Amino acid sequence: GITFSKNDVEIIARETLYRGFFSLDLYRFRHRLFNGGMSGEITREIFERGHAAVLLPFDPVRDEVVLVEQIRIAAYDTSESPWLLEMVAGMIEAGETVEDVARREALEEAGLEVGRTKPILSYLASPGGTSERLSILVGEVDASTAKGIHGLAEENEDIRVHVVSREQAYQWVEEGKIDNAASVIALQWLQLHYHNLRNEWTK
Amino acid sequence: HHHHMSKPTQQGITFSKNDVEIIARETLYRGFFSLDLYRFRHRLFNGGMSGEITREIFERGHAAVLLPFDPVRDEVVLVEQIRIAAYDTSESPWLLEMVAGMIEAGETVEDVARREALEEAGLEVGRTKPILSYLASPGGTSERLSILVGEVDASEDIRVHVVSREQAYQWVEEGKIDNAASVIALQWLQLHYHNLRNEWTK
Ligand code: NA
Ligand code: NA
Repeated sequence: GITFSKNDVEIIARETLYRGFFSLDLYRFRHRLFNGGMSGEITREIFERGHAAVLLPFDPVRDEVVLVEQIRIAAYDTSESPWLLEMVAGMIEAGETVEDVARREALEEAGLEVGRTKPILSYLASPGGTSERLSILVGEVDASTAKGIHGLAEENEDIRVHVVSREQAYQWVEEGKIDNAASVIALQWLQLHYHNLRNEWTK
Repeated sequence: HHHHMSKPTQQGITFSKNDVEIIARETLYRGFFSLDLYRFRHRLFNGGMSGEITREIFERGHAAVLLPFDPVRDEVVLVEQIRIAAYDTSESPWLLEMVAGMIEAGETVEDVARREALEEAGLEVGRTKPILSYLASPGGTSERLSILVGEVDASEDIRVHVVSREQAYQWVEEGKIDNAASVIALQWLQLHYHNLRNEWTK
């Protein structure tokens, strides 16, 4: 596997390029080379938006998944529609745990009370240009309690809940109808683990 | 009829591009990549339209990604290099990744994927098949990455690794491979490798 550590990097500076809702910084740095010595000075524009907790709501009794739908305008230029089917998710504030945030966002974004959880994976969304990390859990839910329109009018959020079979959700990944990283990763994980997960949660 | 709506089995998204009006896009920053402000209004689930909304969107183009798989040997090729943006949330910013590159003006996913396999990993690719195409993080960036699996014989400052498929997937499970493109590609491979090995060794 890997070889080097943070001691093998010199971050010379992080220079603010843009500050608004999100931020962009120019990282200026040097790093050790595989064949020895230090690199020249490298610069990269890095999009900074904090980090997220993500929850796949799975009903192991019914073999159903709860998805949320809302507009993500950034999807527009490359997608059939900017309304996407997604996992519940939210930012992790200072000092918070993934599990606390995941449970809260499930309740706030989709009205869901989560029972047990298990970790899926924690991933870097696109580390060539953004620092964002997202940590995914699967959360036990009763999919008869998933309903209604959600979102804070204070943040111009408008969210619909969809309850589908696991099989349908995964088929939608295969077909490209679900095609955002968090949901693809979560639903592929679920396809690899659902048998044992249902056993664990219906014992 | 609106009072006898009877499409029970129909599931999926609710609205189309005709249900949103993009009023303007204003560039907030443009260096190499850019940040645009999209100003728009959109239909609401309970009826009507929102007022004008603005969102900041990180614009960095789109990528082609290639999972290099040797179906004869059941091996995967990984490329290792520093990704400084990983620094704040990772023990090391050197990541194990799939080959990938930007799709430039007028280019196709397959051409870019094959080119990057040669330039980034020194690999000549045989057959390719699509894996999946995904939005990296659509709440803040437009970036789409389109993954192919490419048939290889496994025999920037980059180190090329050749590992068993089993080892690569174990590294996903353990968190040693933890970037979206590689996680998605290797999960896909775990779900499809029996069929892919049969298809490519026939
Ligand atoms: Na949320
Ligand atoms: Na590349």
